[PDB]
Amino acid sequence: MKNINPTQTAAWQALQKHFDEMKDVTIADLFAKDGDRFSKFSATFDDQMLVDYSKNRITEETLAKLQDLAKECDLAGAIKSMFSGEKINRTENRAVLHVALRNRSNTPILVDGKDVMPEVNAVLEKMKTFSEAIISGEWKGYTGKAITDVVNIGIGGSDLGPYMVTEALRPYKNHLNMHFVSNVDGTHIAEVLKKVNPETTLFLVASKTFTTQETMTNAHSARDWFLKAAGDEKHVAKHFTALSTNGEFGIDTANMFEFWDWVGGRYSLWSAIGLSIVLSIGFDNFVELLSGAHAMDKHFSTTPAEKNLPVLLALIGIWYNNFFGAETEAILPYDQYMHRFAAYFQQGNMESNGKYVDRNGNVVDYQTGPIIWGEPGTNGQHAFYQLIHQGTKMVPCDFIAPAITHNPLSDHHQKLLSNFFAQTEALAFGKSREVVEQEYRDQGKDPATLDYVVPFKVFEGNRPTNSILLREITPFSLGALIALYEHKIFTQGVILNIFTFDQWGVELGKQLANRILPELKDDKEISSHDSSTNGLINRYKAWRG
Amino acid sequence: MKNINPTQTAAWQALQKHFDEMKDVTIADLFAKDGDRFSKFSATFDDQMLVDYSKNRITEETLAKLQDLAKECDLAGAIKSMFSGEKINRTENRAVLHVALRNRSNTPILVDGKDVMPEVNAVLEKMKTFSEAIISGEWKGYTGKAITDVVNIGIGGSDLGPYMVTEALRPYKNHLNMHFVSNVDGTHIAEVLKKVNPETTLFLVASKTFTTQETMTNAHSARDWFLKAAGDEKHVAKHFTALSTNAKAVGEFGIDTANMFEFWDWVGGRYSLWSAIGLSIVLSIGFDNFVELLSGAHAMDKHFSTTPAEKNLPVLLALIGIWYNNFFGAETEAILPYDQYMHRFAAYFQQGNMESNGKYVDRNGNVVDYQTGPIIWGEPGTNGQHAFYQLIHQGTKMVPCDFIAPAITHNPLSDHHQKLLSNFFAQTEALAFGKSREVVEQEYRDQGKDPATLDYVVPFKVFEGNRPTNSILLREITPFSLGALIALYEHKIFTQGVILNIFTFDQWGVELGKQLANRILPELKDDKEISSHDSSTNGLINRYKAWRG
Repeated sequence: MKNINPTQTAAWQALQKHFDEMKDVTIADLFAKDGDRFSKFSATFDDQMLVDYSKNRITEETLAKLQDLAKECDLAGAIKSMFSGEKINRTENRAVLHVALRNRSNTPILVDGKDVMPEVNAVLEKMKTFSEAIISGEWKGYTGKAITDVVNIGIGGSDLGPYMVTEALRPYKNHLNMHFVSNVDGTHIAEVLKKVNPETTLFLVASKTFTTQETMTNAHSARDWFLKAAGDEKHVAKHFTALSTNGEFGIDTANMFEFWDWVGGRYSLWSAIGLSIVLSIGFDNFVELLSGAHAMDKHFSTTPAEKNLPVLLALIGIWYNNFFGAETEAILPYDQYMHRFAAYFQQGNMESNGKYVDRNGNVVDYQTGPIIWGEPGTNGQHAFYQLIHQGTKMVPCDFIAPAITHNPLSDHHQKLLSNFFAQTEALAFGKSREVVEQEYRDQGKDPATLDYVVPFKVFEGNRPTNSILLREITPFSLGALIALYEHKIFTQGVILNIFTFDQWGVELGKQLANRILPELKDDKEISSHDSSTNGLINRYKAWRG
Repeated sequence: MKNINPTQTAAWQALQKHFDEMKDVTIADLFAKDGDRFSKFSATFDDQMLVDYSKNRITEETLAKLQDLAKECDLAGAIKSMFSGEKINRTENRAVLHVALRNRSNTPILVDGKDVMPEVNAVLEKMKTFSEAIISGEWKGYTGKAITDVVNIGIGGSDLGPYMVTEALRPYKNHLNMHFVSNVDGTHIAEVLKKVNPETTLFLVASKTFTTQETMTNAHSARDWFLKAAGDEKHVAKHFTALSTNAKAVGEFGIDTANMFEFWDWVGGRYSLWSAIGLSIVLSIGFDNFVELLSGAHAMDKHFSTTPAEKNLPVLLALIGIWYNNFFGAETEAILPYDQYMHRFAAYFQQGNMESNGKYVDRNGNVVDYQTGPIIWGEPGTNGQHAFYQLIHQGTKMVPCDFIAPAITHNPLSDHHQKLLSNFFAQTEALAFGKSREVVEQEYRDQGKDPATLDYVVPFKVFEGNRPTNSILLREITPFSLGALIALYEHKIFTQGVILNIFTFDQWGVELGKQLANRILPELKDDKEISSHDSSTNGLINRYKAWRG
């Protein structure tokens, strides 16, 4: 696929001059000029997800020039290269096919001359029939009891998605109690072990590689704990399954749910790694989750760029990331269930596009991926919005909300939504000194005596947002929402000329921690490192317990 | 206190020029030129909290110039003003005295000529008595049973502190099951109410005005569920208390105003866990431990108020942060505790830091033309490491990180802790020093491979390092050590506020959102098409009416 340096193109030069003309233009002005602005800068996916990008510092012209850049970088070809199984993960020489995982239409997708769909579909059928055995109570523990608790053990890609989605979709859950263990910090597994009974608990050891130190440390601790009660290791097979590839660990071959190298960790909840999702909400809802991503995959691969939502959001993201130079993006779902959605995308986005060497192997001199953060509304709202309204850093926000709650109480939801609508309105348009002063007059006060407070109550506004309204958070709509960002992330990586699907940047810390661990196993003064590392290691030895 | 524009000082200018000479200097060279660097760029608080700021892009000279800036801005006077009860919160005309809340020494602190310590101590003695009656099972619910569950209902400062701290200190907890509700999203309260029994559940409604919309919406949904079981509002007093000063509203709710625990307007929300607002902390870990939390904050208070600037940890961190915020222009700071129990620590400081210094008008009423508060984020190690560290090591944004870890775990388990800590050590080492292309090529050669045939990968394995960090090693996370750690950051935030010439203790930026949502709520009730706002607010509101059922 093409490896075009976006900064050296004519479209980039044109975006540069446009930015100079645009940089002080105001969102309030853009709305003042065009009364139908919302209808020109919004679109709806599948009659259920409205994406309103109208409160942005953009004109029809900005989008056109940004579309010129996507075309110059051959975005259309990159998309076709991904969906068809071309081996675009060049540093690892791999296909990138999380789209095959949810390919409900079952069109063949080839890797090394072979259709991947039959194996994709076999693992799924296996997850269905396994989940039925667990959920129905047909599958029994070692003392002949039904499973009540399922404990996922994994880190990164094997943890954030399954945790995020089972939380997001609690309204769809069955009776099984779900736990997600990931930190090597012992408190994580210890806090779980003390709540669960060895005879009714199912562990899933999730790990692309099955070598990860954290996951295997945790899996071994769970194994040990289990055996302290069960006594005999023949019982392990009723209580442990694997989500990976590697068996002497003690897991029945038949208990191994496989996935493939062309499945990135941070794009893996759709595969065998999603079993904890299947066990929590059942196989049908999992398939609904797959179906939603699929419909969004279809939208992305067949919709013309001007009406293509992943592209539009990607392009708007680039305008701020690369022309305004904002470092961050906030993701703010007005939905407590979705309290882990921002966190998931910290890996989805930052591990994909947090890169500095281009597809041609050259260090870049322009910005790559942004820093993703956020908490759900209204929680985030009462923590850190002060800075978003009145700080000195521009933070583009995505506000997300369902029209329908799963927990309707009094007027909670209308109160929740009123903030959803109000915050973006506030961010865009602000509140001038004259309005501030007029409020003080309406109280019979003379604002001239209030210079100590008045200037601090002014909101400059002009702060951009997207708003995403869905009918309701369903497995299907959530599936669609996740993939929407997956493909924004894709689109940004193609344009920024980087490799969105590898992650060599995690290596050095693992290798450095590898050298350090053995040094902790004696009572000796360490001096093989720089003076800081030495200092900290030696103080630890002096203070440890 | 003084309101000096930092950008107009000789110190600011000497820093600008120093940065022009420093901007390309690497941490590797800083460490190679002086083997004693660690010892010159680190200090320990109270024989228990080592703060290592050596892996930073700083020299002795950088620190001298940053100190010069704090002097020119009268940091010392500002500190004396806060601690003495001067009304430094000028936009609201208030004192700023969270230091009084934990002032164990009981030296008088006067506001409007009156010592605040008596009232402070009186609320604490009342929290003590109440907590003992709850914890001991002496206080019975409407059916005569001891309490088993405590649900806190609050937003922002009434939620983040209590929750963060009860989590961080779970090893010190008693038998009480704690719950924290804050979102106006009905899910939040609903998920709690389905897991608790009305006869053994105690609610804490945390809200100074006792009119806060989210909190009172939640409190009222709880009252409703409670009465649907109890059948009589006379039992409210056994199951609801208030952290508030509005006696009229509290009493009307059905709560015995004897169980109104109060605080004062010189207690900011985002500094309120040390007050009445921390009742749930007292209930979860006991009054003894809460007092240890207090004493740890007080020891840090003494440190901040009495240590020379050159060894004053909140000041040093604050200055270093300013070097990156204002001279490097980094937008963010990550707080990364290698401790699962502290998983809400970073989130806590998104408020404490960002609502504090996320400001754009200086203390003289003039709009700033320089950077103020940074954006705070983070997840506990090792989780964040497998999520976002790729961008911190290999992205194009510089992210100063504070790595934090205890040397003792409360959950010892084979070699789990040693592994945890090996990551804590290794990550800052990796970020400071990196890994050259030469080293990468040598690794292949030693495999007997020809790195010339490996162009498709070699360039991508190079770590250019020179990414700064602080490392905070504690003996152990205790109520005391945690009290001091929270206070360290509170005073870092103060120092930055002072220097940056802004108002650290107000939050006028929250008002607009609130007035616009107030206008919008009644419009959500009918089926009328809405056209009272901009086209987009209208469009979203109307789509919502089409889709809501």
